Amino acid sequence: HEFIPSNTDYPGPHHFEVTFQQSSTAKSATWTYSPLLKKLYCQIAKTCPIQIKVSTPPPPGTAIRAMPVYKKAEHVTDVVKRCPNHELGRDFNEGQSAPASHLIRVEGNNLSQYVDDPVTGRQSVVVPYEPPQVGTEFTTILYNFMCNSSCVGGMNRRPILIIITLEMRDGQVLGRRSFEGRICACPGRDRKADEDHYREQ
Amino acid sequence: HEFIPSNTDYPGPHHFEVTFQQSSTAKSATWTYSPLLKKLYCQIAKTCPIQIKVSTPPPPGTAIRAMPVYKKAEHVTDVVKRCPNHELGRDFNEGQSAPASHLIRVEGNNLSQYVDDPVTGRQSVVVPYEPPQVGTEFTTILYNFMCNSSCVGGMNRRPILIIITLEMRDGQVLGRRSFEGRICACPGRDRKADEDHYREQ
DNA sequence: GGACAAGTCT
DNA sequence: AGACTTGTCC
Ligand SMILES: [Zn+2]
Ligand SMILES: [Zn+2]
Repeated sequence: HEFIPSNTDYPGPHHFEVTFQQSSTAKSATWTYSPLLKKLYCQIAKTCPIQIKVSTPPPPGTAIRAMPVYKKAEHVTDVVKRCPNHELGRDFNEGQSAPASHLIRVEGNNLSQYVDDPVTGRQSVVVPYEPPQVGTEFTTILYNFMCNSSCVGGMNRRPILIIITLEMRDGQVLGRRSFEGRICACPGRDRKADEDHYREQ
Repeated sequence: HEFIPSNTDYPGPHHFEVTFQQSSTAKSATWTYSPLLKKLYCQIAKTCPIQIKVSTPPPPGTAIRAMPVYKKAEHVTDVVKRCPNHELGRDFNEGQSAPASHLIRVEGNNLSQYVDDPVTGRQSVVVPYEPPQVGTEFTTILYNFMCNSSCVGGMNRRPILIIITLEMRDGQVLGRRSFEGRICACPGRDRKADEDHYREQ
């Protein structure tokens, strides 16, 4: 019963926040994150490991959801899905358990469930929260983005926001992280150009 | 029974040759033809009228066939079709009587038949030959191209040639014209840029 | 990693 | 029409 998913950040009572693994500063990296602009640059299909920080262990059954939304307040009501060209292309959507209409996927997990809202048609992927591996404190989730930010008919060059929520079994929103996501072929140069464009402006 | 349609020219015993009309020299023209390079520049979907020079009246039932082929000797055997993106797009392929997979269409003609080679898969559109309208010497066919020369999944930035053949009822190739075809959003500037890149090379 | 290429915004 | 943008070649 939520048409326009709320993008506004909300650190849950468990200090909800997401960070990233020092993506290779080189222009060759398959992904990179800009904390200044708070935007994630990722190559299509290429795996993107996300660090999730949890300060208070949540009630078991609690899960994390990833949902793509549109940043353009004019397209914010439109559902984000894979490109119509990519929705069919046998390259990746032919052997994966993930539906070919979902933009975001999760690599390396079977408990991951892909859901299509019946009333809102919103695509999203959820995974039950896992305890940080022995020794470390952050948990890691591997996400895939099966569409460039420029694909024709899908997200026609219009930016998006990735909504990572921390829900419980019934669906109560506890923590909510958000960041703009740009999927391109050269995440490095695009990040650089966006930061330099950020200063002199 | 022709896998790799022959591209080279072959005037028939009816002096087979194609020409064009005004070619609004301005860069705004939806289409423009270069006789120097012998290449056609056209905007996607926009109508391109082709003048067919018929010399000796051919046998009744004779038809003309437009077929797109790849100029790259590497992709030549690959069948040219609309990009998977455009094959779905509700833009044009939703109310037209032409298959959503065919690159070349004919506008303003119900006698036009769109055929897929069952053994080769080649797309092509055939229209029965019409007598030059009263008074004039040129018969005209209105062709449409529903895929840029840069679309994704289809003819991705690799050039093509348009094969216009004059066949009879059974299919004997009487006349065969050919010219490279570029579908872009700025046919004027691309024509100029190619014609200048021609001498400085 | 630089530069060409080509669709689109303004 | 000029120029930006962004995927892709080299
Ligand atoms: Zn796509
Ligand atoms: Zn197309």
